[PDB]
Amino acid sequence: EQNLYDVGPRDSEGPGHYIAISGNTAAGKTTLIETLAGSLRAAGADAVGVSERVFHHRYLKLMFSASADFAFPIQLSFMLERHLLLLDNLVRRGRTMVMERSHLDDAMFVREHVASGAITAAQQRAYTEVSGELNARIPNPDLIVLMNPEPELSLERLARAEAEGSRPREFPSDAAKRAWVHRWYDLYQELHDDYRRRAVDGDLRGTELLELDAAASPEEKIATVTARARSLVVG
Amino acid sequence: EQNLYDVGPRDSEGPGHYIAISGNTAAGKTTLIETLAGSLRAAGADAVGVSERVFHHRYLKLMFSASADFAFPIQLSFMLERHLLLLDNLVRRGRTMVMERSHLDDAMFVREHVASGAITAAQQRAYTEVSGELNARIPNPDLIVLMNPEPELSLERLARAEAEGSRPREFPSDAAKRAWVHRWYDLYQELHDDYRRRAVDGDLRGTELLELDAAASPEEKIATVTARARSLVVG
Ligand SMILES: Nc1ccn([C@@H]2S[C@H](CO)[C@@H](O)[C@H]2O)c(=O)n1
Ligand SMILES: Nc1ccn([C@@H]2S[C@H](CO)[C@@H](O)[C@H]2O)c(=O)n1
Repeated sequence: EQNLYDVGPRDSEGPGHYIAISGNTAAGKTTLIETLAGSLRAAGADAVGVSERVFHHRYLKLMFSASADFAFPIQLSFMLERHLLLLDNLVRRGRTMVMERSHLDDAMFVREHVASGAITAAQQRAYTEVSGELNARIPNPDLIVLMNPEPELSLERLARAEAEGSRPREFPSDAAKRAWVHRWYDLYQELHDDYRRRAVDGDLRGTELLELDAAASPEEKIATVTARARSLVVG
Repeated sequence: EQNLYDVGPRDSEGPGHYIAISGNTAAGKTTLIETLAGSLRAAGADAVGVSERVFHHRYLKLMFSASADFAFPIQLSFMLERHLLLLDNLVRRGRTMVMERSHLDDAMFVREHVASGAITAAQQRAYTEVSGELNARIPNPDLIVLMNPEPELSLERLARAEAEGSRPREFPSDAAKRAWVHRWYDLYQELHDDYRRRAVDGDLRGTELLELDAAASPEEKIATVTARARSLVVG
């Protein structure tokens, strides 16, 4: 439907535009992603919204129920599938991608599993060497939107989704779900501090970093993001 | 149908049995794989035959039409998807797997792309470090069957399959198809010499290496492989 896996020739030169949300969106931001992509299509871009549920491996549950065995290959899978989707749609085909998560944020999830002992130091070093080669072939996002919901909100949304059958219970216990969500939130607070430095005198000079007002209603929030993304659409 | 992606608990201890074909099966060996798996099910094993067409990424054609960009991530994908399939079905769930290709043979296909310049030396080093960590978690196959068809036969089978629509044209030209098939055949002749040494005083002590009589009819060939695989089935 979104033609994400078309190996035919480009039907346009250069890469498209790359917009990414960054935060602990453990319950997803699918309405925001899809609405934003739709607003870019209205402006005339070939725009696709890509939630993480496009990248979840069929074995996803095992990264949380059998972490010592599956967290390393499943983390490799997130990185790799995201890489290939961007390399084809954004770079090769010049499309506009609105991502729930950029290629810059996957390493944080490896760091979590390393601190728990599910991924070894040697596995992490191998991941880092492949990640460095892959990320060197993908442009930085053009617009990064920092949105880290608080863990209690993430968990309330997840609990409702699991109860209503709209997503499977992917964790092995209620406590494990809460603990991963809190660990990711804590890491994302540090990651976002890093982003504010990166954007000013690190490798994200050249990227627009957008921070929201957490007290702003949702409606002021999509409107703010939409305005900045529409600056990129070339008719 | 084959329940390859079941994240539920094991329904059996220890890993299952691991049988692999090794050779330039560019047109596939799907009848042999499926027949052999069926013979092991008859003997009472939970056996699955896995052809490479289970692992072909949706972007497969780009590794041959845009090799300089896609050969590295697509090779990572072959390794990773094969790893996860084995880690779940063979190791975690103790099933018996009859593979068209084992995890030991993927590195040869990276070597091909390195010699053509499609994969850089630095990309290959990163691949090798991840491959070493992944392969350390997968048992050696128990029975390896050397079958390297000659390139003219591979190409005759491929040409017929493409003409009849039973598989897409995955190469960008007739000449590129012939050249990859010949490069793989040549590498496999060297790989099979290596196997004969590995099995006797390298890391495949402990594995049964089966070599066929290339002059033997197909029927003597499935019968020979079936006899040796059935030595492994525990009722
Ligand atoms: N590299 C990654 C990216 C995402 N996730 C999980 S997958 C699930 C998305 O629906 C949600 O739990 C994310 O936090 C992950 O574990 N590792
Ligand atoms: N690591 C690998 C494994 C397999 N193949 C190709 S994929 C196709 C199978 O139908 C056939 O062409 C194989 O030779 C590959 O390129 N790299």
